[PDB]
Amino acid sequence: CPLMVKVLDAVRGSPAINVAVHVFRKAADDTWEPFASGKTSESGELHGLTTEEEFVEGIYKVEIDTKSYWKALGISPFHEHAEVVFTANDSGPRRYTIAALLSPYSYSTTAVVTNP
Amino acid sequence: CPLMVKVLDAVRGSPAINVAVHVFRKAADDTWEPFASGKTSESGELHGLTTEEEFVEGIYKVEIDTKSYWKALGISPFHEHAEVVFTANDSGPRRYTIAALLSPYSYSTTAVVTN
Amino acid sequence: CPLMVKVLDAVRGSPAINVAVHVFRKAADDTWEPFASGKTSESGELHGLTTEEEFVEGIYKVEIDTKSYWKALGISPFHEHAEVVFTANDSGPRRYTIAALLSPYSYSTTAVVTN
Amino acid sequence: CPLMVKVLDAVRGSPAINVAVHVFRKAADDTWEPFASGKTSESGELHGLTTEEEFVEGIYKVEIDTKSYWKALGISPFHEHAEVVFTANDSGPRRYTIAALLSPYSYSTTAVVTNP
Ligand SMILES: Cc1ccc(C(=O)c2ccc(O)c([N+](=O)[O-])c2)cc1
Ligand SMILES: Cc1ccc(C(=O)c2ccc(O)c([N+](=O)[O-])c2)cc1
Repeated sequence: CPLMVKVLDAVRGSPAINVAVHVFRKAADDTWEPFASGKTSESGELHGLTTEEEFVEGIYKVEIDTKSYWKALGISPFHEHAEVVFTANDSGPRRYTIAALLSPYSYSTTAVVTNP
Repeated sequence: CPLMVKVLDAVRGSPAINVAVHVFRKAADDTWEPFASGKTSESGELHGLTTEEEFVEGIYKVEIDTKSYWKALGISPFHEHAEVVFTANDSGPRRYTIAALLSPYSYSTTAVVTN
Repeated sequence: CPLMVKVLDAVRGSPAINVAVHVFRKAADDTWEPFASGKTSESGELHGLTTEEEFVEGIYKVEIDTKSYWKALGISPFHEHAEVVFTANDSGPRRYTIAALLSPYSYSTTAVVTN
Repeated sequence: CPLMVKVLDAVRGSPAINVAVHVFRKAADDTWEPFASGKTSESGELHGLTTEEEFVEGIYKVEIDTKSYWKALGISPFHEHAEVVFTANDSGPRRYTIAALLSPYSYSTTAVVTNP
């Protein structure tokens, strides 16, 4: 599994469960093509977005639907979503974990990149 | 000044100077229309982006060109840019500060919204 | 003003107002000696803690009383306080801003050190 | 394992390996008594600090030796250490993960608390 997303909730001190995530890849025409999507599990993790064969070099956007997450909890947050945009696999295949820590008016995101 | 952007560097413990910032406003057809832009000052701040008259309710995107910032320092970074997408709402307080704290493989962002 | 402390609230998107802040300086016997204290202003800032004459090189601790802040808002928080421990060094730039961004179960802190 | 520590490096986009961690517990005389210590593994994680029986209610301080970590890499950082101070187990036993994301002039820390 070459792309994993993990989301934490800084208000509750818990995994952020049921967070929708949409991944896009920049196409040759420079538009954002839908690539994969899913939701975080009870551990805050989202596995199985893609395969090593399909996850080719390119520019990818991971959109974490933070507003939908906070609104489903009956909280009015600031951001629409958190967007994480990066070039992947340009030095050969890597494994990427995109992590995010959410509050209603703030978030932080980090990447852990490993070479299998 | 209804919108200010502040950028900080977590590697050097300093303002992030001469960072390009582009602001867009979501149009009726869901595209992003250029709205305002500039470069951060020696204090890491970008003032003067817009006016109260122009900054109507709607969805805005602030794009911070972090990749060029790190490369100018001779550092290889992870992200293409940092993006902050939010709704401006007239019910809340009137002044928006979008702050970003940058590292090569991470960033955080907060909003400080005051009267 | 060689040392300033700024505190922000990530739940409400605001300065963290009336937060108690205590600064200590490490003594020769490794204990923490009271050095300066105050409460953050309506802007989330605490100015005036010390003077250039008094702020000599050494190890300092800034303790931010986050638990009382959250409880006054009716929120149950994780940490007893936030602590920032650092060395003041005359070789580096002269002005230190210690910034903290607070959530109930998390906080971040950065240093912005400038001339 | 009721207390785990995870540390990430925001400059390299990797686990922070070989980070020393010292845990203290406030004693009846209000001093900080040494409680447990260890170092992060190649995954950035530190397991096995304590046991459910020994990890009683109290106020605990987790000291993450960030300066020692950056200096071992030949980097001059700002902070001496990151200190995480919290009351544990006051509503019965819980499992705590203390996470930290490190940069030379900044860090963020979060807690994930679960009820077994
Ligand atoms: C159990 C666990 C806890 C924390 C993390 C983590 O990666 C993490 C910790 C603090 C953070 O501010 C961010 N972030 O996204 O910026 C990520 C990962 C796993
Ligand atoms: C108006 C203003 C807003 C933010 C900051 C700032 O320094 C800041 C911004 C984002 C952060 O995650 C942190 N932090 O403590 O980790 C600090 C400084 C000034």
